[PDB]
Amino acid sequence: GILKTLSAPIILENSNSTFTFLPGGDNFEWIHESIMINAFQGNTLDGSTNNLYLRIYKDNSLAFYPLIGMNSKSTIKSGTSTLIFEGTAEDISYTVTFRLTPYGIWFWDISLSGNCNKADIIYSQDIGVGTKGSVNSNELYLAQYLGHSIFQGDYGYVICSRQNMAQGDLFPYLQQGSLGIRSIAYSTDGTQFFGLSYKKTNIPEALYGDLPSKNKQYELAHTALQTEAFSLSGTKQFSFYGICKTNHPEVIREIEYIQELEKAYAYHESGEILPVNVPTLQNIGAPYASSRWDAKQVEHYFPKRLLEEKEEEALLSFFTPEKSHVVLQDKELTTERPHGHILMTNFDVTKVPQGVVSSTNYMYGAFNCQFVVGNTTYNKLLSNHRGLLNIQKDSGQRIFIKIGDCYRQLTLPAAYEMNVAGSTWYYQLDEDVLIITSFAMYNRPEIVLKVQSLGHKKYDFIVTHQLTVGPNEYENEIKLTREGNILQLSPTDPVVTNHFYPELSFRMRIPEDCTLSDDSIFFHNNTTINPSLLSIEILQKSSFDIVMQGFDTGNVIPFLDQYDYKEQLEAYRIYYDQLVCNFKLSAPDKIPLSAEKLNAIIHWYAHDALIHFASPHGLEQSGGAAWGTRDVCQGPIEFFLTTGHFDLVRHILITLYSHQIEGGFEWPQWFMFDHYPIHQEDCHGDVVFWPLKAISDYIQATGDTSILNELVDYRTAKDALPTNQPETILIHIKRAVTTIKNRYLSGTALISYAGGDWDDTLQPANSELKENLVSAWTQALAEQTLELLCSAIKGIDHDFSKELSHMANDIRTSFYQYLIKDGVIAGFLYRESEEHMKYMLHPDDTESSIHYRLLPLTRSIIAQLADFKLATRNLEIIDEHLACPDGVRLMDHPASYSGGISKIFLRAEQAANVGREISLQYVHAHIRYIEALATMGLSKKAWDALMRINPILLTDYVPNALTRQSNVYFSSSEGCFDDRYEYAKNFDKLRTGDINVKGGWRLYSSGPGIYIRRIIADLLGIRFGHNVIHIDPVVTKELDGVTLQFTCFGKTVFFTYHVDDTMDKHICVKSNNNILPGDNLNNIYRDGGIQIAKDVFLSAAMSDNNFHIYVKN
Ligand SMILES: [Ca+2]
Repeated sequence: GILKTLSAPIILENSNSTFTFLPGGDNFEWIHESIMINAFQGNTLDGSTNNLYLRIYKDNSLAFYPLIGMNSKSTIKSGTSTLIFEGTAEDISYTVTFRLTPYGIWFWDISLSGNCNKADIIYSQDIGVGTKGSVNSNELYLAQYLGHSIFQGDYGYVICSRQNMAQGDLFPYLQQGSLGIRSIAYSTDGTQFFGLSYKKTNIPEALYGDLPSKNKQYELAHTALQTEAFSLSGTKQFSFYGICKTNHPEVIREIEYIQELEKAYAYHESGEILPVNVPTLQNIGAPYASSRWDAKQVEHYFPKRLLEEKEEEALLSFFTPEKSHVVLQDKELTTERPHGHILMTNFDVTKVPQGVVSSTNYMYGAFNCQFVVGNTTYNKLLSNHRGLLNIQKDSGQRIFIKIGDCYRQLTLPAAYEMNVAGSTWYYQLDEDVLIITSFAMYNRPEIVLKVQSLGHKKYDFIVTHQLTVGPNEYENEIKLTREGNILQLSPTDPVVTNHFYPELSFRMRIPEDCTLSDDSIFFHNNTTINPSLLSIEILQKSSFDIVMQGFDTGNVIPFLDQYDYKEQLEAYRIYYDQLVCNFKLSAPDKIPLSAEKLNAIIHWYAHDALIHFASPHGLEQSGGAAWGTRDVCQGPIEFFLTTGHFDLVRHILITLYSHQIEGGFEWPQWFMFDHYPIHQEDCHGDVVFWPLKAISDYIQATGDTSILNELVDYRTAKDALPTNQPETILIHIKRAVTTIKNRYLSGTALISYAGGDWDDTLQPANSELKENLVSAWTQALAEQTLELLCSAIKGIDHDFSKELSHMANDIRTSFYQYLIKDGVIAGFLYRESEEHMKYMLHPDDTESSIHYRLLPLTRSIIAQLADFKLATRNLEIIDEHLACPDGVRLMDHPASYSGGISKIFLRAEQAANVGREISLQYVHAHIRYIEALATMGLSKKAWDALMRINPILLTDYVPNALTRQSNVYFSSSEGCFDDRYEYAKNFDKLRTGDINVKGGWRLYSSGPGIYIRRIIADLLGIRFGHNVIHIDPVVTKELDGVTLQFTCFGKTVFFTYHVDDTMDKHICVKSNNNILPGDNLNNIYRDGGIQIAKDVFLSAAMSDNNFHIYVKN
């Protein structure tokens, strides 16, 4: 069987514009030249995100009615460039006329007829303003670069928007406004129009009041306009309009195109405008959200609760002894970003895995999005989650339940419980609880949905599935066959998947008594519209399940007879315990809260890190799939080195070196690590150092110099294919080091900035910046890396090792010679020649508002490159200029913003949204601050810094932080500033905590893996070396008497901390009162810890496994 693909049946065309609509008149794709104007495509059940609303005001009520789309119940006629909606709302007759002109200009002409005392209209339009590929790839990211300017025109507010991130080399533009009626209020973001409360009510919050008339630059670009209120006694007519320009290189300064708009407004189509049939939903009600639970209910279902978060006495979230995190309904209605989770199948932790199965889900009834096997972009069964507020609620697997006469879609539950193995939703119904579970199977490529009525009451259900079978919905036909209760789905020939994973298929085991259809069952006349919405109707059951299987290589296995969550939960618990070497902090008295938070979060961060590594995608950042070259070298390698997964790291490193690029001999920015030959051959200037640093760290930890002799291929730049001309890794390293020599600025060993550094928003805006900038951070990283490489290679290739020592010395010399003035390391040097040099991000740059950069200050400490006196100064600088209650910031003032055009840095000057790196508290960099503090032995600061970015009970620790999902990593902390100008003007509020801050994108980051390393390796001080253990704690008095359980060289040991500032020596380690012999570690800033031989350590542990660590902090 072949499932057809959805094509929008209403197609309007004019000149260079094609605007398509679904049969109810919902926007599908609005394209002008090569720019997509809407942000979200409509779907056949929800409609689209845009609308026009008529509101009617009475003495005892306010009412609101959509005039367009499938929910208006409007009749429709179309022409070649015109669409006419007709209907009535209460006693008012309306017609809406959509006109697409030849001028990249459209109109919504509204005519109202009847009698009423007071009414208004609200125009509502979600906007993308990018290429189709950019919009579909990440609407959130696109919106961050869409800068809005607000003006007063002839008819009140007009909204002009410029896309600041280049789209096919163009900077596209929109203008929206009203004609013939005043727009007296406006808004620009979805969170302002729909509100968080939508996630429960399904009603846009703005419809009960007046728009705020503020421009919020966030991630849901969404234009709304509210008309003046009016009376009707007869017929009244007015319009909204839009203008799209594909290229607007200047910044916006005023309302433009006034003459074109006037001409366009006179345009009408000559053709006949004829009726079309509108399929209508039948017995489908509004969505169903659970009622909230009270205290007794919560206590009954969750009698054992830890780390409880309460606001105004309402419980918002908590953790359980079974290592779950539970979120109550009220918390979702306060968090701007939706609570969610990623499930992933276990794999063999000695090798880089392939074919890992993953699924995503969210609290508001998205039970299974983006089901994948291996590649998270291409090897996909179910569509990706999009947006934030679940206005479009079709993606993946969704559930309708019949309540009264109507099927109603499940949305927001009373509670949502997450475990590394699965998610559970609790919906309170009238005298029953429906429990929905979505969970991963252990040792099998499967995700399981289970539905169960707690009272064993029967219901009717429809479970919908937005299939892709390939990278995207609505792109290609799908093969579907059935044998009994088993469905098999596989891609048709044109799909890219089909080419590199020709045996890829999925299977679903469905319930015995169900019926299968597409969306036809939702409609009064049974018309199929979307043929790839796979709908399963299940009648009168009190429970059922759906089991999903993924096979990238065709290794089809039978279904089990029984699918039990509890057994998977126990097996995943053990798997994660082993991953973190049975980490557990304990004390005889009450454990300190910081230890309690670590015990609660560590497996969550291990799960996040494991996803980042093996199935790369996030909640917001659903498009990943590849390894970032610098990223795999950080989060995953640091996590695995910390925990002793050395075989895994070796394989990672071999894989990584095989992706080095022939001819250039640097690495791509990112690459697929599976059979898809896809990479980004253009890279930042820091990227080349990471694989060099990582191999060195591995060699130092393990002694495994054999890796250097492995024969490994390269990849071609344009094609990403193997060259089949392998060389030893040692020679890979030599070629990479040659590229580094070639970066020297003439007469120096200063490394040119080239494509940029760690901060992806700081790409140079022109070629001269590319050649003549030097990043002090890059310079420092280069010194660190070449020294590590020197040591790693010393016993293998004497000469190469000597040359690395000299290069490192030269680089170190240039760092001290050029990049430091008045004791302050400059962020950058701009050098045309010895005669023409200037600092940036240094106090000497008196023309700039930016005088200090974090990165060089931490990197120079971590590398032990900064001498003691300089390092001390770096810390004073951080404290005075960079330290905030929500963490340390990246620079002491924001980057330039002047309407979206770049002068020095690219994305930093283009982002209209205060978020991500632009927030200046990008949590990954704060984690490196912690690594620097640990290097200096500064325990009080280091532990305080660890807690400032720990999501558990964050709002109690950082009083100006807004609450966020407590069991997942957050990537950034951003002040609640509506735009870049207010951010620059009141930046100092961040220092003092006089503005609230909120969390950024979730889960997918190097952050979790590196945080884990800070905890274990740098603070608790347990590190592994070649046949040695290093014990080097940086702990506060609070850890006195606390014990760590940790598995070392396969043996579980217990490390008890005694913190004694009066001791003679810096550290002493005892077991059964015997002092362990060892040698002192090297550290230029403080007394180092101790290195103990593996055999001595293990021999001691066999006798008595409780090691006592006496340390003077
Ligand atoms: Ca104590």
